[PDB]
Parts: sequence; C-alpha cells; structure tokens
Amino acid sequence: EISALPLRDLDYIKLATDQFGCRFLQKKLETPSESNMVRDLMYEQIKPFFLDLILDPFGNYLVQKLCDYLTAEQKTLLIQTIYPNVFQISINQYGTRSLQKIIDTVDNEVQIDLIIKGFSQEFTSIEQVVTLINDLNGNHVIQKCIFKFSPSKFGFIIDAIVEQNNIITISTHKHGCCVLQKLLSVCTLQQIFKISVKIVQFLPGLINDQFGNYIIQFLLDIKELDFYLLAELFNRLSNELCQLSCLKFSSNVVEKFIKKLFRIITGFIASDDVINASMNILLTTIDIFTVNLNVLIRDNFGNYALQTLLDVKNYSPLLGNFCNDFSLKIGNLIVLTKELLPSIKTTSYAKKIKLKVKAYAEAT
RNA sequence: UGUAAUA
Repeated sequence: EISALPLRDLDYIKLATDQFGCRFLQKKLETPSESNMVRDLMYEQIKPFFLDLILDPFGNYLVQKLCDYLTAEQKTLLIQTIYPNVFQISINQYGTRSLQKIIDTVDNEVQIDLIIKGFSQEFTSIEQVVTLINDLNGNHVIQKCIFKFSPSKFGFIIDAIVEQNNIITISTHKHGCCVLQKLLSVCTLQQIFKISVKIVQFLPGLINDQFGNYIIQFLLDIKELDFYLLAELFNRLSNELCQLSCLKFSSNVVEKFIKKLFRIITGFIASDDVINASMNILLTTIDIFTVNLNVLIRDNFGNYALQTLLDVKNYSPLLGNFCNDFSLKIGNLIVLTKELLPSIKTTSYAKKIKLKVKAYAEAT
C-alpha cells in the first residue's frame, strides 16, 4: 500500500506518529539505496514538529533512529529547535529516550553547547535541575551528560547541588544518590571540593540516611580528599561517634572510616600530613570505643564497629611512638572485651568476638 | 546479628 508510493509523496508527519508508519520509515532509513533521500524528505516535513515527535510514543523511535543518519547540519538544527525544552523532554517517558540518543550522538561542540544552554538557568531553573536528578526519567539524561560531556560543561549540575540544602534533597533520594556518585566519579577535583563542602555542612542529614550514608562512604574512597576529609569528618562526628556506631546506616560509615585509618597507617610501612592526623584520630577512636565498650559490644549495630576495630588482620604490621601507643590501647581494649565476653553469652555474635581476641594472641 | 540504585 504505502510501499507502492513514491517517497516524495509520503505524508511523513502522519507516518511518524503511527507505529507502522514509523517502523516503515525506520526500515527505509536502514535501506542504503533510499536512506539519504527518505531522510532528507522526512526531515523537511517533520522539523516543525521536532518536539512533538520527541515526546511521541512512536515518534520518539523515529527521532532516535534518525540520529544515526542525520548530517551535522541536520542534527544541529534539530538541537537548536528543542534545546529550550530539555526539562519537559527529560521528565517525559518517551522524551528521555530521544534526548539520551541525541546526546549520545552529538557531532560537535556547537551541538553540545546548545544542549548545555538548555539546562542553564535561562531555560531551566535550579529547582528543575534538582527535579531531573531525582526523576525516574530525567536522571538518565543527567547521567548521559555526565558520561558524554567534558566536566567543563557540568556547571548547571554543580550549581543545583551546592544551592542551599539541595545536597540533602539529592543525596537522600533513591535516584539522586546514584547520579551524584556518577558525577563524583568523573568530576574535576575542584568540583568535588565544592560538593564536599556542602556534604560536610549537612553531614548529620546524610550520615545515617538510607542513601546518604553511601555518599559519605564514596567520598572516603577518593584519595585526593584524605588531606582534609578525615579530620573534617571526625571533628564533626567525634562527640557522637558512639551514637553513629549504633545506628543502622551510619554504622557502615564508621566501619569504612576506621578501615581507612588502618589502611593509611599500614601502607606507610600516601602523603605525610595524612599519616599524622590519622594516627591521632585512630587513637582517639580506641579511647571512645573503650569508654563506651559496654554499649558497643551489646548493640545490634555497634558490635560490627567494635569487631572492625579489633580485627588484627586490619593492623598486623602495627604490632614510632604511635606503634607502641596503639599496641597498648588496643591491647588494653582486647582484655576489656574478654571481661565482658561472658556478659553476652546469649548473643549470636559472641563467638565472632571470641575468635578475634583469640587471633589477637596468636600474633602477640 | 546490619543498608540502595518505552513499539
């Protein structure tokens, strides 16, 4: 029926929003002899409806398919048409597919810069950017930008994150937490810093959040942050370290934090200033865990923190002055655990603790 | 004995 019609006589808008018309057009695009011509005819007729098709249940398939065939000039004009609408497109079920494919097949920087302009405050508010980051459909467009574009383009993402308390809105959200991690994994160091300042400022709102705890831990894996983050975290948490060790989500961060102190000092046998404060903080921690040993060994979450501190496998090579202050105050904590060991017979993890006191002796 | 991620 439609196959018997000359391409020049096709009603491309009509076909584009139809499942079979759109599929017919796609197959025509995959047909080398007719690919170029069907593209150029289709293009001129559908260009006033670029936004419409991008959002269309079937049209979004055509737009995507077209991205593999459009000239640079054709794709540029397409982006010039719809860049102000990037918010609307990104939250859209079908629009998100179209935009990802467009972003994924940019030909040059002129096209990239247009998209970025769309995400700037001239067309998309900070609040809207935040919405996209947490949105079911939008977070995929943000991730696309994050993995396709140079970090020199990340301005609009950064601005939205550091705005007031948006670090909480983003970090404590199922989707935003993921995006932020993707961002941090590719960010420039100076961008990581700007976000880190905001994370530390709102640490209590993140440290024990179901998703926020993951952000803190992620930050702890970035080595270029050691020179300040270890002291910063601990100075903001020390007075409530026992509390945080006894909470579901923050207990993992304390464990992560403690293992990092061990890994840094052991590896010394990483820059020098870090080693200095790490030694100091570790000792203070043992003091804190010693004082509160009554609660930590008894807590449903705290015992994990304690066990991490006590595990000799973490600190074998530590067995100048510090290597003797540790051996004293951790050895002292070891014997103190023994005294309480009978007072927790009923618990499921007594034998796990008993093995650690046992493995202490074998290397002592 | 304890946490996440389109026909």
